[PDB]
Amino acid sequence: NATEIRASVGKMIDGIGRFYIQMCTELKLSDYEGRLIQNSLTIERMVLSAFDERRNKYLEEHPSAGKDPKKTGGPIYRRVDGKWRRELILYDKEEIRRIWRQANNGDDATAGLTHMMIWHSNLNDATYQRTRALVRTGMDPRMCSLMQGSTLPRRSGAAGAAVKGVGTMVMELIRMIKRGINDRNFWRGENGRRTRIAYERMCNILKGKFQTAAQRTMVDQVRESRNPGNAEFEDLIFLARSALILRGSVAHKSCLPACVYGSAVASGYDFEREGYSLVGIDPFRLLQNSQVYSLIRPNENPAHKSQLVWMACHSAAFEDLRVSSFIRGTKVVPRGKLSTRGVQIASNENMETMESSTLELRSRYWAIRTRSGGNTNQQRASSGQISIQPTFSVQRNLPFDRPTIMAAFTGNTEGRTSDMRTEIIRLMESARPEDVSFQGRGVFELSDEKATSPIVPSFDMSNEGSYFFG
Amino acid sequence: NATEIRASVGKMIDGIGRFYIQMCTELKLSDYEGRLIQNSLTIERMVLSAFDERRNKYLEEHPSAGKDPKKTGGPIYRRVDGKWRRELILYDKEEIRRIWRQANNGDDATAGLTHMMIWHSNLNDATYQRTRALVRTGMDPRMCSLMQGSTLPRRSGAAGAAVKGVGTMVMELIRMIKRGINDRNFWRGENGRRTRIAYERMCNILKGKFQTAAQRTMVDQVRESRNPGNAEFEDLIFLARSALILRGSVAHKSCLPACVYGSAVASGYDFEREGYSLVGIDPFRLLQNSQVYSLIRPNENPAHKSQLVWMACHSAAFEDLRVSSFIRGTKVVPRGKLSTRGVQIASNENMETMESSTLELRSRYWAIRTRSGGNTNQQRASSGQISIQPTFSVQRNLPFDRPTIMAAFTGNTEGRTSDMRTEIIRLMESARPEDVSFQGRGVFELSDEKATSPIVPSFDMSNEGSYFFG
Amino acid sequence: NATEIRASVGKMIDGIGRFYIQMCTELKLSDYEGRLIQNSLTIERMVLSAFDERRNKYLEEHPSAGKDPKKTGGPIYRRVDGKWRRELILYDKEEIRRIWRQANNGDDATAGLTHMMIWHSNLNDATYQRTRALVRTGMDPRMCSLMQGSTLPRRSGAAGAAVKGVGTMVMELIRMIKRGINDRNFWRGENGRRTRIAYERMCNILKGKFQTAAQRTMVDQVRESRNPGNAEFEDLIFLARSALILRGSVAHKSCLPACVYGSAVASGYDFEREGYSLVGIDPFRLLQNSQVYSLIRPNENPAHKSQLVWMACHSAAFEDLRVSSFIRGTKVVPRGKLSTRGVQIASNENMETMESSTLELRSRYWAIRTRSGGNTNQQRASSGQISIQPTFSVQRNLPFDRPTIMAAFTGNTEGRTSDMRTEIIRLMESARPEDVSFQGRGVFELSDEKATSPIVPSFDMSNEGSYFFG
RNA sequence: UCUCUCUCUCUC
RNA sequence: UCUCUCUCUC
Repeated sequence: NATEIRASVGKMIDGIGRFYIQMCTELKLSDYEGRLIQNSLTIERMVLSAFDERRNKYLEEHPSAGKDPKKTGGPIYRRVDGKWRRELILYDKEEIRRIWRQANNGDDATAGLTHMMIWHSNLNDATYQRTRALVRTGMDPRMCSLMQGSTLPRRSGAAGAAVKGVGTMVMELIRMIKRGINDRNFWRGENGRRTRIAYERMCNILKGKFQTAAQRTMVDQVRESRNPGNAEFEDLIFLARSALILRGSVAHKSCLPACVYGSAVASGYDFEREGYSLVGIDPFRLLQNSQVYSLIRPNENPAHKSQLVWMACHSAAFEDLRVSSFIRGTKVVPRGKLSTRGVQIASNENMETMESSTLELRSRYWAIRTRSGGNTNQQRASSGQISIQPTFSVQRNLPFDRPTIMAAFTGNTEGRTSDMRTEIIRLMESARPEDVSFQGRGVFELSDEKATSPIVPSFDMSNEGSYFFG
Repeated sequence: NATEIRASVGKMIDGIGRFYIQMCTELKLSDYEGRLIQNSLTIERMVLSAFDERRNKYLEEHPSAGKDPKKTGGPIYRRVDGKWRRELILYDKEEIRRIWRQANNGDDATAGLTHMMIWHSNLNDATYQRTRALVRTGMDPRMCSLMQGSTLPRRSGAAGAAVKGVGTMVMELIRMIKRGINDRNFWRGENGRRTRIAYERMCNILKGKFQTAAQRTMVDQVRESRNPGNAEFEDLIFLARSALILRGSVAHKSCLPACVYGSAVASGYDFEREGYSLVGIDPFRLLQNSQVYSLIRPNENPAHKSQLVWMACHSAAFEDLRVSSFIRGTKVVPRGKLSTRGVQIASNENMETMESSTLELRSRYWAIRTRSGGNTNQQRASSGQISIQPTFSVQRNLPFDRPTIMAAFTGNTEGRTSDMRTEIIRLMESARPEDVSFQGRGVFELSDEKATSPIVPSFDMSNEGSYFFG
Repeated sequence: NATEIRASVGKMIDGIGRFYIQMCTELKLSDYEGRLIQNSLTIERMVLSAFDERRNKYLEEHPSAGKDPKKTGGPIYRRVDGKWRRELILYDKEEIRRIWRQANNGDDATAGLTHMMIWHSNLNDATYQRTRALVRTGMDPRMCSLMQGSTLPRRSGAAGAAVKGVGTMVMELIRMIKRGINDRNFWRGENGRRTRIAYERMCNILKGKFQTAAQRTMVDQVRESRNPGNAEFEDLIFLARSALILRGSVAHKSCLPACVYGSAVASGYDFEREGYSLVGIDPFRLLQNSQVYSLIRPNENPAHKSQLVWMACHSAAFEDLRVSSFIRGTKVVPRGKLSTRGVQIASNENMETMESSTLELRSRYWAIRTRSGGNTNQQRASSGQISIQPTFSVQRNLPFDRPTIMAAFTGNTEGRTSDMRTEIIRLMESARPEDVSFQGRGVFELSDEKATSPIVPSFDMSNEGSYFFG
């Protein structure tokens, strides 16, 4: 059933919106100041710093960074008669802990935490990607496309684990491998056992993320190494560059600004009654009647800022620019010529130059965002019946495909990673930049609610550039 | 997290400083005597000898060099009413081993030991470059800029592996290749196993140090030779010659003399609380308020000696003279016209001519020392995405940059080294000596603590000479 | 490390000394008979006839030369109450081989074979220059200074190949290419395959011994010729004419008379304990208290013979007469006015004519025979830093000397040998006969052991002639 | 080398 | 070939 999930997510976002309402009440902010992204951003880093129970425990025993008992940051932006001023107001964690506890009807609301931290990961991926760490581990900077959910720490649950990219897991596992290579950390002690456990948890997350059997089997065999040394490093680099084309089925969770939920809840649009969804039309129509104000530099233009905000909201920074333009209806400028900077404001920037203005989030069309892969993999390896089920009692042979059943069970088990790298190479050669994917699905219009009739897009606009970076 | 590494480095430097305080207590030296470079050098080389297990174990089975059961060296210099005296005082290994034992709260302090070996590597690289071994191996002494950490023994760990450079690894590999050519050391004995293990580990370190893909793949094809003969000899020479321009980001650890650390520790500046960094402003901020004395010959210029010792402390002997002078604030004299000699003093030179004086270490500016390479390599090979991820479920093509996809995989595996020499010489031809590097970075002022605003240098002083040697 | 090398050196020279002692044992010779250079010469020639496995294997299948089953030569001289007698005593190979086996504790002592062959090469080069070979090859007899180690056979190892001079290598290359011109030996048979491996190895030695890179390139381009004809003949000729001034650092190994080692070992001076070297003070310190007797014709000058024996022992046949006179302390007579003959005695000369007399070997000073070249080549082509190592991350250009790095790679590969001949000619024009050498090295006094202080010689005796030949 | 291998972010 | 052309080095 899907009604229960819809009711749960509706209750969750209703609690989130009511917490936004109460923060607006408590902060004594104006109507316009309650529609600013910066305030929600700072408040949500406060949120994560209050539920980072692991870091709370680590910092209680580590009283450093000067005045840091329980309070961090808090750069609240306020308006005086047109001009803007930032105040470093410090809030302790504990009162906000109870205000959450009262905001979710006595519950902890950790799922909402996962969605906000994922949405921060989405905005981080949209704004800046780290080739710095990517080459710190030595991996080439060609794979910036697989840094989805990179900023997400381990503390998130399964829902958070679903949206993290393959490359994020590759980076996280290489960090552990390099740490275990630097020092003899895999001893029979509890630390070794726990890092072992986290390792297989991250690995079965990985093998769940993939779709084709060959990469799942080679991930299975990578596990067989009890002592991760140097060979596994290139083994999993080969895994990553294979996932470049044999991409993993990674979800795209549609989270929206802290305010958008608050404005919707304040108007009385209860999500429990009519139901809510995270993949369907819902986050699209809530943005159809949402007003958002933002802060812009004297050199920054708002036109690219609105598009970057739409990137951050819908996590489409790693998608084709042409498709995003089609749903937008306007051309989406790649990051090469974006005359803008990061959304977050540096702590040293002056305030006389800063100017606030609206953001455009209206889109002409809407589309479903499933956690599936391109149809090209199914074209390379088709599907269908593998055996037959006897129905009538008639003397006959029972057909069964031996060369497929034996290959599924791998009667002669693979010896190392290179033998499967051979099929990786032949699949890559079979792959083409022409194979059309997502057959049977299309882009839909706003006026339709039940997914009745789509329109098939068709682009012949040469080589405008389907690459957000470079 | 960076707090844990900061605490660890602060702890081990505090241990080193309080060991130096213990040495100053036990040696019964005056206040000026503990501000001498020479006595710190003597005690520090003594520590190197005491903690070097391999040479020791080679020595108790080899009772040679006359008086050598367990005591070596020890030329302690003492000021006698203005004059100086040198005494050859001999110390046991176990006593000072245990003095370290409580000098670090029961730990081995391997990281501190690596710090001392690295600081020795910097002093040797600043004073004398080993053209002699280069010509011995037939290797051109034009490339002394590849001799980072040549005096380092192989006992240094991963932290020590970070600092030892590409050309030094070429030299040590050439040594082992010459040894294996002289005699058949490649048999199936345990010696052959340890040789191949060391050889593959050192090749892994090499492939870690390089940046461009072509050199990495050529090195990966280097160790395919199970029986290294003569071809890999010129292969490695050409590796060094190509790494001349495509340099590897090895390391430039800013190690400081034990006297400076001891003076800071004695004053009560505990490093654990406020933190320590070896790469940022921190190793710099101790030096503008540091007093250092040293002995000088009646012909040596103290002004040159201060510049040379600041070079050795900051390991800037292979850095360009223009920027080194800009950061220092005064012109730096190249090795050609230095009216000074090595900071180490000969054991046979007379006692009368030595004169002590203060060493100038204060510098006008500061800069961060990143372990990276010039931007010119990224100019030759640009940056950007290679793959895309489907965010919306739309029936569309998945753009893949196929010709670079083969390039990463090398579908047609390289036949030999020569095909790689071809395009690497092509890249060398594409290189220009006017390529500005390190974009987006600059030199900051001492009043800056958080790296808020740098100033970009601009050198138009003709051809003063960006070559410390020659 | 050098301790193991000195220990091994002491080991095999101690074995050789004990072998000579036991020769004195079962030869039933007197004390004076054990101090005769020619007895050592004859015994050691019988030894080489015993240890020439290739020559033996060529010999048993060819039973010629009358009484030659296993016994060759053996002209032993004995004193009969003042007079002299010569007897042709024949010994087998196997018992001598077994005595060597028992003399080096069951080892083959191939290093001793190499050293004895090197001593023979120095003796023959000092005595007679085979200008007949030069005229047969057509190479002019003014190049006899490049005849170092001509008598050496191919069977010598890497140490034996080290002393072999450039001219001798050119000679066997001319011989082999002439043989390849006479008949079609370059066919696909195994003989041609061993031919090409030998030719390539000799070319590797050729590129090894020189110092300047342009000749490396020229000799490498000589080697690529799959069919060496008359052009490569001329190429090697020009290589010799270039190597006259661009001398290769071949070797100057100082091997000495077996009688001297036997006398030293018999006295109880163990070389393994105190260490021994073939380049340092050791060969100098043993000869100051060594007595050697030799046979002299009724016309031969004993004063000339002592000097010739000392020069042959120290391998100064191609050195400077003036420097030899300085190191010896007395004037060295050139070959033009030597009133002596070859050390070895002809088999037909009568026994009544020659008389025994002492040989003077003591020298006033001692020096070091380094395996390097004159400083003039480094004056023509200097040394220094060519590339810059970025230490501090600063927005700057990273200089690299393009006109030198490109010249190192030779981006436009050399067309033929003539283009390199052109730069050889211009370097010859830049060459001068007044280029001083030993800038920092000098001749030392005997009383010093640890290489403390030199005296720089100054020769102003006009034009006595620094030419041992002519 | 998590005190910055490039597109810049106080955010660990 | 560790006792060392090269700018010093126990």
